[PDB]
Amino acid sequence: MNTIKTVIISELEKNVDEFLNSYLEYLKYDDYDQYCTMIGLYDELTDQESISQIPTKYSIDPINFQKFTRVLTVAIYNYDVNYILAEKYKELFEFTNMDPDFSPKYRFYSPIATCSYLSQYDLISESFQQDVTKLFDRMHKQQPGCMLMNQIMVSNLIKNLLKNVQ
Amino acid sequence: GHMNTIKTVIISELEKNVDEFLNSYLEYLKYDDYDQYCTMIGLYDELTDQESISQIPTKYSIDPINFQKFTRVLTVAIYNYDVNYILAEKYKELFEFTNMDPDFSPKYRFYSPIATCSYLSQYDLISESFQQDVTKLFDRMHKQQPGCMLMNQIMVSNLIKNLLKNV
Amino acid sequence: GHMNTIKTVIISELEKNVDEFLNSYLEYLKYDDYDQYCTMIGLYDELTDQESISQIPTKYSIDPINFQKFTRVLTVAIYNYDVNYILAEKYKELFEFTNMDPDFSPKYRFYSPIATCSYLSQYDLISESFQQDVTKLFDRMHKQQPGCMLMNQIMVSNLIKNLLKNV
Amino acid sequence: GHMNTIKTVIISELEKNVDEFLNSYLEYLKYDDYDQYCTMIGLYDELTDQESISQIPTKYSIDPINFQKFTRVLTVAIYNYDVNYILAEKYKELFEFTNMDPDFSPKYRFYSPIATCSYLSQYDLISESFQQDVTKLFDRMHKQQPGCMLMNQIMVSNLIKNLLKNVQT
Ligand SMILES: [Zn+2]
Repeated sequence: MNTIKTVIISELEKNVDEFLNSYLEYLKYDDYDQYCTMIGLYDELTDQESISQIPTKYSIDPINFQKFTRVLTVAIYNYDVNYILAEKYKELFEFTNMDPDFSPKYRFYSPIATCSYLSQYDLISESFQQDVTKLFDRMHKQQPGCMLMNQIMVSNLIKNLLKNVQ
Repeated sequence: GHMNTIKTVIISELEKNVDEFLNSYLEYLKYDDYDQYCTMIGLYDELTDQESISQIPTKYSIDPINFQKFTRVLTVAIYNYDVNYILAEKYKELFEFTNMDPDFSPKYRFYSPIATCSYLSQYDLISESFQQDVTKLFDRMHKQQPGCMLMNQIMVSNLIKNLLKNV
Repeated sequence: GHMNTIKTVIISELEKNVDEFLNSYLEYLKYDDYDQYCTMIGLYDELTDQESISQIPTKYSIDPINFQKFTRVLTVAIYNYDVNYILAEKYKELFEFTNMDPDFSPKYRFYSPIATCSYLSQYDLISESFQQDVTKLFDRMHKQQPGCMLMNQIMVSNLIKNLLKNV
Repeated sequence: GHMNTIKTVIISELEKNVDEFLNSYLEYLKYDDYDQYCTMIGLYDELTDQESISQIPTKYSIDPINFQKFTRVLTVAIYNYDVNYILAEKYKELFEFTNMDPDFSPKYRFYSPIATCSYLSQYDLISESFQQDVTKLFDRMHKQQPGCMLMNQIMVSNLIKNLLKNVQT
């Protein structure tokens, strides 16, 4: 609402919403309804207190809250620029035990394609970090050249805009 | 925090992409055409008043048909990177000279400069129906473009709109 | 003797394209002019000495001014397909018969024979200023040519030029 | 010089266009993918036997996925510049490695390297149907090409074919 960084964050979160909406295709019944409730709330998941209160405040099962946070971390990985989203959700990474400094060498993949591959991984696996690392690597090897250049153009343009304090 | 420097910051960023666009079309030019075009790349942000537009070709020894062709390549570049017509507003005197449509804005923008110039090299830049050719150009690029790229092209265009409105 | 084979075959191939240029110009001739030009297309490789050149009208029963018009059109075709002046040096005496510049070479060559003959149709072939008309002809086609075509024309010229190096 | 030297002169000239073709695709690569591809541009003329094809990636630290993608871009370049299959014959062991069709030949050749690489950047280089993608690639460029460009591409191919008539191989 205020600065360039806050507006960029809100715009990146709009794309995080679309990423999370793409995963909804693979959820059903009550898990679908709890996940939808989480999409409209995750920007509160910035401190350990709020992280522990909202699953019970909004009646979300601990397993569904666990699975949502892991899909949210992959979304953050896909849309982050200069770790501004990883820093904002600093305490979310401490809750889900995932690397806050990981960043794939290419970002802004298709949310439909990314969730299509993510749908066949065990979200709460102890090896989920390396599963995410292999997921972006596979999409990198698969991606045509024109798409990758578009992806680095998006990241570079946002990086240049963030350098503008004056 | 607000003011108008966000619009200035965005314009400088969009003009960096205009630079790469203009450099990409250099691949289709040799000899004097290449030399004159390179001179215009360093001068195009001065094409904001009718006096400069008049003096540039004779002052820098630019063939008038090469000046006309450059302003048309530059216009296609503006079409490809403009958001909320801020570039068209800044270069409103350029549109007054070229007589190109200042309200034209393609369905999707921020196409690859190499891909766009490859299509643009197929057209007669001094055609009297060049405006219709530009419309065909952006339509052809949209009908071939995968949805994954069009996604990000909308994303950047919406991000810049958000930055401009909400400072 | 492979380098002389390369130069001989390349000269023969360029003349094949001169033939197709001359065949395209037949569409602008009617009735008797058609017949004599068809003949001259088959014998222009004999126009290498002033003796032969002067004997052509009497030997082949060709109108003297239809021959001189043919030599002018042939000169334009040589300009359009020459590389390293191998055609200009072979037909050097023809350039002395027509008094056309054997050192002239346009910035780009290998234009369309259909497009070239269409513009050439507007010129008087035996005008004394036909050399300046030819300069306008190639300069006009350069100005109207899309960038992708010009890059294909220079690609063709560079490849043949590189094959001829060290001859 | 013997007539068969004409073949060597032509191959040397066609590989110059292969170099420009390979340098054009560099626009669609960044970081270490760009670096490994650059190293391969200066080594592809050694990919004429299976033992060299096997050892070049290890000796120069090229990742198998990048080596495979390089050989597929090299194959499209060979398709775009070959005449009388002289390049496909010289690099027949490359076609053995890539499993690409050594007998494929587009309707026209000598398309612009910038335009072709722009089309090529839209495709998955390691797709199982890449051969079908290549066929469609050249067919798309054919149907969009203006006739005067095509006729110059015919003229160059015909000139090289006539030169090769003097070669008994
Ligand atoms: Zn020899």
